[PDB]
Amino acid sequence: DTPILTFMNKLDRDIRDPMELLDEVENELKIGCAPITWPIGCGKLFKGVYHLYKDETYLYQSGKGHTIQEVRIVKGLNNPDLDAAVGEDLAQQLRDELELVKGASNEFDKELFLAGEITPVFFGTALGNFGV
RNA sequence: GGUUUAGAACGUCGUGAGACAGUUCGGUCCCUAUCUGCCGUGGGCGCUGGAGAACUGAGGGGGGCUGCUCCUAGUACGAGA
Ligand SMILES: [Mg+2]
Ligand SMILES: [Mg+2]
Ligand SMILES: [Mg+2]
Ligand SMILES: [Mg+2]
Ligand SMILES: [Mg+2]
Ligand SMILES: [Mg+2]
Ligand SMILES: [Mg+2]
Ligand SMILES: [Mg+2]
Ligand SMILES: [Mg+2]
Repeated sequence: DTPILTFMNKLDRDIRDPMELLDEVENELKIGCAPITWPIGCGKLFKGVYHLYKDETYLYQSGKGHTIQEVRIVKGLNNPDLDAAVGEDLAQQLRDELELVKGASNEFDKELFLAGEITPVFFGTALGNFGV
């Protein structure tokens, strides 16, 4: 009955739909998904992750994987600086996906996590040292 | 330096002088450029009164190589490497 944290590695790479990634984790691993962060773009378009519970956006910088990059936050989820820093196009897809996410996922519950029934899912990149 | 002169020897051929597209050691490389051409550099005259400058630019030449590293990114691609 050991608890599981989930880390979605390799956001530097062109990946699958993180929605679909949640299905594969719930369906095939028989365990609930509770997103904590959410990727904004992937591959050449990875811009960072929006934290769902802190409501802010940590901005990914390319190739600082050897040390820890400068923590660069954009506060609001509708902050027009998220549009400026990420492009308003990608910024809306963040907003859209987040809508769908809330209707098909889970709030992180500490009790169910310790019971091994939901996993806190973090999206990141261990190579870029971002999300760790 | 090689190799078609003259010296000398070996093998080889020839009775021999010699000979071998066999080898071996030695062994004189001239020219003050008239013309053409070319690199530079002046003189003359022209250009329509003479002169001092600053120009335009028809055209002509020069130039034109490329390694490695880093960012993108160990991303696309790839099961990996
Ligand atoms: Mg791929
Ligand atoms: Mg001779
Ligand atoms: Mg002789
Ligand atoms: Mg003969
Ligand atoms: Mg002549
Ligand atoms: Mg030219
Ligand atoms: Mg030329
Ligand atoms: Mg040209
Ligand atoms: Mg293959």
